[PDB]
Amino acid sequence: MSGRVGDLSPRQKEALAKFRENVQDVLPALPNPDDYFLLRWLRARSFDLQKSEAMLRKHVEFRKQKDIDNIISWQPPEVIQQYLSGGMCGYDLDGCPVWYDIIGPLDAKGLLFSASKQDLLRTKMRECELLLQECAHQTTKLGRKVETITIIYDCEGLGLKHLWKPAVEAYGEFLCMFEENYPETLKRLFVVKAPKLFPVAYNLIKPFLSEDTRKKIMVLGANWKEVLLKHISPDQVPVEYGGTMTDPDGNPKCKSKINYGGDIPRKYYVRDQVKQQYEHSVQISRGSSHQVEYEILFPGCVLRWQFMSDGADVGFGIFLKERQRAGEMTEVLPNQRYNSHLVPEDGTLTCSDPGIYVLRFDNTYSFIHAKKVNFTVEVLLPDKASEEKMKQL
Ligand SMILES: CCCCCCCCCCCCCCCC(=O)O
Repeated sequence: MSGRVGDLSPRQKEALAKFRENVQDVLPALPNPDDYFLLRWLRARSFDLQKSEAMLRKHVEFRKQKDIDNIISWQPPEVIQQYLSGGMCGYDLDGCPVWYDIIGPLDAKGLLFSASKQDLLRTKMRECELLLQECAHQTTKLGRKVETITIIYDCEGLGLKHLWKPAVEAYGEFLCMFEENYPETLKRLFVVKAPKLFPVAYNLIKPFLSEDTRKKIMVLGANWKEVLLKHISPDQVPVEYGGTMTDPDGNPKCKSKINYGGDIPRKYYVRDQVKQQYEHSVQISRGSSHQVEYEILFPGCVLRWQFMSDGADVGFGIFLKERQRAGEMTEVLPNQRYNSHLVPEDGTLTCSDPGIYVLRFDNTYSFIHAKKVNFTVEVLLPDKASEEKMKQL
């Protein structure tokens, strides 16, 4: 059996009936606690009554604290409405709403510098409620239950700038929220136009995804447009993605439904940086330097770092190798001075050649003494399975 309405084993039916009795006290506060609704929670925890109940009660508490009942009427900040990419557009062959995620032109720094992380997360919650509401409308129009969504995840333009830690963490917060509050809602997710950086980028959010979500992700190759047309009718897919749908004015991208992001104009900023902490701190003497070592053995790794200096700029460069002078080592990222005391510095480097990498903070050119440098560095690894897919497609 599949644990779905109309296909329950006697044990699952008994569990469903018991589950309803056990959570009776919170059902009135729910929009429509039918059997489909309850079974999403049971399936998400393999019909373990205790875990399923804990999951649903936590969701109920979440709805209360986030005022989900009124979130659709809540209007997100102007900068978010204008620049947060993505959009609901069309229905798949089964009648399920399709959601488009446009990663490339998303300006995470711009959004985080112009709005609170709370409003960003709330906007995402709202999109989820808008999608569920669309499912409810499709259920009425099609005369049958529609409760899942199809996602087209456009990774064209995915680059190193998207690995910026604060953005990834915020996104991770959304994903955990989605996994805990909208179980059994994702039907299928098509990753299209995934670039070379995909395996590393995916490995960053993979920890936030449930096994059920991971199994629904399909990384598509060169024939992605044809694959989409096997699940979605051509008139329901924008011209931009291989279909025939366009905006009334003839735009192939259907911008009336899909937001394509873009960099946020400086006039919207309310800050030039987000609050930041570092895992390490060193005091560098005048005319001296400090070396930080990381062994990179696996190819395809990416070094990601963030650092700030106190009161004065500092030099920074990355080398490949015991304490050697910069000149004795191989220069991978040319040493340069950064005003990391004015604006926090962050960066990434793709590590092609394995070896011992040395990030070197340089103060050899200065008399300013005891410069305090705060930094955080990580070696980002590629998701093995994803690496293999990139070789196939
Ligand atoms: C419903 C959401 C499912 C999640 C699907 C994730 C598919 C892989 C996404 C990799 C994204 C790369 C990281 C981008 C981080 C950012 O937003 O800046």
